Amino acid sequence: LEPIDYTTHSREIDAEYLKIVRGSDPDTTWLIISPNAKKEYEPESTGSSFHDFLQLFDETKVQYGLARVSPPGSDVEKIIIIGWCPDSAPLKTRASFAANFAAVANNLFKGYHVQVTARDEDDLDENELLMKISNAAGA
Repeated sequence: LEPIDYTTHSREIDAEYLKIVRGSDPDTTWLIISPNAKKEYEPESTGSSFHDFLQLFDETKVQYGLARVSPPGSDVEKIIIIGWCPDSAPLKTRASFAANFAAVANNLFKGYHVQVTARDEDDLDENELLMKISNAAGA
């Protein structure tokens, strides 16, 4: 199939990844990686607000998001990863999504507490996710 490439820009990716999973920078609590013109994945956007995160996915591309969140109700911070696979994304990339999301979860964005598959904004309702995060088990 069409394997994902997240090692070419591993430098840029890992830099944001560590910041987020460690919580070492309040300005950066989430990251979305998207494929460039050469089909290489690199950081597309980062931000501090989880609410902004959920609204920053591209409906024409398969992307992966990573966010460190603390649901209202506790001070525990947990990690959620999102496999964004919109209908409009290129056929071949959508067909390789299940395989590539698994790769991202096992090799790139390791240490997540919650894993979600999304296709559109309805799959990214903030309250629904804050609930999943709150009911999550260990990393």
